[PDB]
Amino acid sequence: MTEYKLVVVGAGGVGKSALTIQLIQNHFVDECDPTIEDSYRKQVVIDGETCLLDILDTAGQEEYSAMRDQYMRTGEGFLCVFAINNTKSFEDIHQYREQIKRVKDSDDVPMVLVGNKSDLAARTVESRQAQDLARSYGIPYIETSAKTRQGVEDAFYTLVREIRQH
Ligand SMILES: C[C@@H](OP(=O)(O)OP(=O)(O)OP(=O)(O)OC[C@H]1O[C@@H](n2cnc3c(=O)[nH]c(N)nc32)[C@H](O)[C@@H]1O)c1ccccc1[N+](=O)[O-]
Ligand SMILES: *CC(=O)N(C)CCN(C)c1ccc([N+](=O)[O-])c2nonc12
Ligand SMILES: [Mg+2]
Repeated sequence: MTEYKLVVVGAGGVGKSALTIQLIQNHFVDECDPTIEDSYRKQVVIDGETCLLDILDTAGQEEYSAMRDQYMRTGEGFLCVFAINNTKSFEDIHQYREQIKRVKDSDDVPMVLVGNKSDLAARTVESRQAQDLARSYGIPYIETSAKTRQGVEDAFYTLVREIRQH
C-alpha cells in the first residue's frame, strides 16, 4: 500500500546498519560488515496506518559521487545519523544535510537527526549542542541505541511523520 522511501546516511561506523537491522529484524549486530548498499523492506503499523518501509542503508561518504547520487536520489526521507562518542561524525552532519539538499535539489527535504550509541558512556557530543543543531535546521532530534533498542522506533517512525507532513 502506502510506501515510505527512507535513506540512512552519515559517517562510517556511526551505527547506520546496526540501527536498520534492529528496527527491521529486532536484534543487535555486533560485527564489522562494511556496507556497499543494502535495502530492507518491512510492513509495519504507524499511528494506525498500515504501510511499507523501503529503507536504503548507505556507505559513509569517503566522498560524494555520481554513483552514490544514483542510489540516494530516489529517497523520500533521510535519517541523518552520528554517534555521540565521535565528534567528527557530528561535524559531518552539515555535509550530508548539504549533500542531501543538493542530491534532491530541494530546500525542504524530510529529515531527522539521530544521535546513536546512547548505551555508551563518556560522550564527546552533548545533547544540548546536537539538539540545538536540529533546531537550527528546523528538524527533529532523536537519540538512540542500536544495542538496547532505546529510541529506534521513535527515530524511524518520526522520519515517516516528517515525510507525511511535507
Ligand atoms: C566501514 C564502516 O561501515 P559503515 O557502513 O560506514 O558503518 P555503519 O554506519 O553501518 O555502522 P554499523 O552499524 O556497521 O556499526 C559499526 C560498529 O558499531 C557498533 N554499533 C552500532 N550501533 C551501536 C549502538 O547503538 N551502541 C553500541 N554500543 N554500538 C553500536 C556495531 O556493533 C559495530 O561494531 C564501519 C563498519 C564497522 C565498524 C566501523 C566502521 N567505520 O567506518 O568506522
Ligand atoms: C571490518 C572492516 O572494517 N574491514 C574488513 C575493512 C578492513 N579493516 C579491518 C579496516 C579498514 C579501514 C580501517 N580504517 O581506516 O580505519 C580500519 N581500522 O581498523 N580496521 C580497519
Ligand atoms: Mg553499514
